[PDB]
Amino acid sequence: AQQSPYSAAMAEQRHQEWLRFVDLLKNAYQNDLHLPLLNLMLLPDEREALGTRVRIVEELLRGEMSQRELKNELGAGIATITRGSNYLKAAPVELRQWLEEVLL
Amino acid sequence: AQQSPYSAAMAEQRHQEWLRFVDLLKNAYQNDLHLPLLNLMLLPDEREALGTRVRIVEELLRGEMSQRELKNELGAGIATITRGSNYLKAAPVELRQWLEEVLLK
Ligand SMILES: O=C(O)Cc1c[nH]c2ccccc12
Ligand SMILES: O=C(O)Cc1c[nH]c2ccccc12
Repeated sequence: AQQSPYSAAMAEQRHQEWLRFVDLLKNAYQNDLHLPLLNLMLLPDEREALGTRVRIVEELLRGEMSQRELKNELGAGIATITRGSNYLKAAPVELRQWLEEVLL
Repeated sequence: AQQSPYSAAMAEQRHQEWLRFVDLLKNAYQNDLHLPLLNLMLLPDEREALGTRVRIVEELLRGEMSQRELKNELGAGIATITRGSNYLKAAPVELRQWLEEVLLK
């Protein structure tokens, strides 16, 4: 369905709400309140997922671990690897270049 | 030790992994790469949840929105309100007071 004014209005509000979170967390990092903020805003399993996703991204970029090793060690099965690979390919070049510098 | 070795070894790995994420995002903000990093690391529905949780926290601290309005505007039923309230109570007071300054003007 082509976006309607109702759906566009809701999407823009969600976008602004997201940016407000992003800026709140930016500020928290500047005031050394990011750790308690992240504990408030994210559940323990969500925090764990983020930690694991960094490893999945790292290992996809490194290219050394096999699919079976990614599944065993990171819990990342074939569909998770496909999605993570897609996210990497869709990322802007500046992000991919930086991730290569910092994670490898 | 608080935990047996198996559990402790898993917790230590998860802790390291969490700090790696925290540091990665810290540096992404400094490099203006936070938006694409968070798009990579979080699904659209997870990003939406975070945006909505900020509003729930804000409205809990503000005290003006009713229970019905929290549900109808922010999707937060009775149990969600209780959880969010509990998280706020457990947070350091320094964080709660900062959130009041920065979310409530
Ligand atoms: O697709 C998912 O299940 C969640 C997800 C979000 N960002 C990711 C990066 C790498 C691997 C998985 C994810
Ligand atoms: O408990 C939840 O459903 C998720 C959650 C994490 N932090 C929150 C802050 C306010 C409202 C909900 C949450």
